[PDB]
Amino acid sequence: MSKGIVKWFNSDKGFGFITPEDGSKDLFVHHSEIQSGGEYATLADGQTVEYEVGQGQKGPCANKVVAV
Repeated sequence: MSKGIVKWFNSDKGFGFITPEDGSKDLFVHHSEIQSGGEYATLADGQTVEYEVGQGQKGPCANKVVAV
């Protein structure tokens, strides 16, 4: 449901940081955590994606990354 804009995505590192649309603090996003039928999905700096915020011990994370 929720969706924001990726501050920067680096597949080489295997992770990136996203900037919440609502203005919330950046959330950790991993390449392997993406959820899409296609295997050619790519991400970069400013890439718009859809994600769910789920609290964690270190803090909330973003899962089910869908390219849009």
